Amino acid sequence: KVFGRCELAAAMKRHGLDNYRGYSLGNWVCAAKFESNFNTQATNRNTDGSTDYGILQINSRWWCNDGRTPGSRNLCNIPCSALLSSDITASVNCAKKIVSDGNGMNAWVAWRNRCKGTDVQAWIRGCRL
Ligand SMILES: CC(=O)N[C@@H]1[C@@H](O)[C@H](O[C@@H]2O[C@H](CO)[C@@H](O[C@@H]3O[C@H](CO)[C@@H](O)[C@H](O)[C@H]3NC(C)=O)[C@H](O)[C@H]2NC(C)=O)[C@@H](CO)O[C@H]1O
Ligand SMILES: [Cl-]
Ligand SMILES: [Cl-]
Ligand SMILES: [Cl-]
Ligand code: NA
Repeated sequence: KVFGRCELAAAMKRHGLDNYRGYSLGNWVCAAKFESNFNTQATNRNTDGSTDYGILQINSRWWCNDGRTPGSRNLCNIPCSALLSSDITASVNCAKKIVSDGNGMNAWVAWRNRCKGTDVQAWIRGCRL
């Protein structure tokens, strides 16, 4: 599923991400745009052999099991394929664990390079929330 901007903002708010660990909703929408272009089916391969999955590009080296990343962890205890669903519950629940692990949203490279320090509130302008 390819979400609309305000459609995704409303889904993330319903799942408890607005101000989760101090990160306003615009931060999460901005990260999703630049990680995946709002596409739940996005996948990308890393140099080390791991793969990033879903709307928030969660990495199989640490967070999910895809059966082909040897010596990796599965800290969210889920198959990586679950992160590609049109239902974002699994991606959101895992993201809550990631952002609590010490580095906040710096775990998302595109957030650090394209969202951090910008006016992220603009990503939710005009949305009925
Ligand atoms: C969205 C996504 O998958 N991002 C990936 C990053 O999570 C990943 O960064 C590394 O993540 C792990 C786990 O969060 C980091 O380990 C943690 O580091 C903190 C700070 O030192 C420490 O408090 C935690 O104890 C420690 N947890 C564990 C289980 O070890 C690790 O430091 C991160 N590494 C770097 C260079 O930032 C990166 C790198 O694999 O990939 C992203 O895609
Ligand atoms: Cl915001
Ligand atoms: Cl959903
Ligand atoms: Cl933080
Ligand atoms: Na893994």
